[PDB]
Amino acid sequence: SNLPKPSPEISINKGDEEPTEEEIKSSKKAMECIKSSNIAASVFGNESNITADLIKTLLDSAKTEKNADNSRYFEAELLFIIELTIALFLFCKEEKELGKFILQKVFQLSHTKGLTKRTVRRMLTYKILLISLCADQTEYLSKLINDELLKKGDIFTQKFFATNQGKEFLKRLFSLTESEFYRGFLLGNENFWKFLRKVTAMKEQSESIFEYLNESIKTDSNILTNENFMWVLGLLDEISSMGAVKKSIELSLKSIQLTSHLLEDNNDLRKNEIFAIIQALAHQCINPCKQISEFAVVTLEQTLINKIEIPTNEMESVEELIEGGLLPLLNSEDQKILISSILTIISNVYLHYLKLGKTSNETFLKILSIFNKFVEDSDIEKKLQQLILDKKSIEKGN
Repeated sequence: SNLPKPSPEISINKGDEEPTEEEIKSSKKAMECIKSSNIAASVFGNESNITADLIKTLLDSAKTEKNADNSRYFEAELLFIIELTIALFLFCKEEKELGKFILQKVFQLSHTKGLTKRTVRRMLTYKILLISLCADQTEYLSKLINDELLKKGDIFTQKFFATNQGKEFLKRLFSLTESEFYRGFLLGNENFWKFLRKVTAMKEQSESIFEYLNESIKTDSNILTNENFMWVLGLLDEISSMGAVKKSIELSLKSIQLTSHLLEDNNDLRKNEIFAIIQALAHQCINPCKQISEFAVVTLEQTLINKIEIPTNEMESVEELIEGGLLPLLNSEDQKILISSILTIISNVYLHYLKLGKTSNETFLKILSIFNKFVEDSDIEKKLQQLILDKKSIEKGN
């Protein structure tokens, strides 16, 4: 939007002693004659006057100390210098020397005392623009993301990110990941994903958040990395965590599908990390709404049938795969009724690998124990025996 105009110390619409006799006439003459000067196109119009000396003199001359007289128009002045210098730095591309100086000076300007919320909000987008333009200046990005963005909470709230101002943040900083010289540090950083999961809880920004992730994972697997992985999974879990009212039901299904799809890629499992996504998908079955839980069990059935291979460097067999993650769901009024949900998936999924028949002779009989015989319940006593009665029929399969 337009900048904050520097207001005067008094305003009169149309006793107070305003200028009367010859002063309005003088101001009219000054306005009429200075408008014809073409001050806008005087120095900044053509491209021949744009040089680093002008930018240095613009920035060094900016007032950075408060007094009684100059507090009338401090903020409009500072935003005026930054608004100019961002434009004339866009005009002249030189990353070796000039970018360091302009970025250092504006960062020194930002930390000055006694700035309101609006001026800081307007100031920050210019920092984003400079980091987009600059290269090999990761330290100032670290200072911005660690101290100014994360810790500062009162200034940056839900309502600020809700506006069209916030969308500029959510587009520019996210497209910063596509830059070919800041990518590695950006994935390597811890605080970035902390800030991402903090802002992900906002109701409005969730859809756009997914519009990044579904793009970034689909075009290439560049975002994925072993040190990067865990937080990203947690972020997707938060996308699954929403939904009680109706658009979240329309939204999080795509996140569920993305989590299911993320398994089948190049084999990037470190030692035991696939169990994280299996645990996540199992946790989806705890959600209260009918549709999300039904789709969770359905996609669980659809991915474990097809989207993992048994023999490789890491997975010795299927027993560890079904023993690792799912029972942590049952490890912990809610607990008694919660356990009666997902017991069918083991009996359904074992059949196809039994047709493959990779398991040993006691492996079935101890997988039966791992499938559990807790009894002492009206539901479970009828459920378990009738469910495991299917094992006798499949003997003719092999």
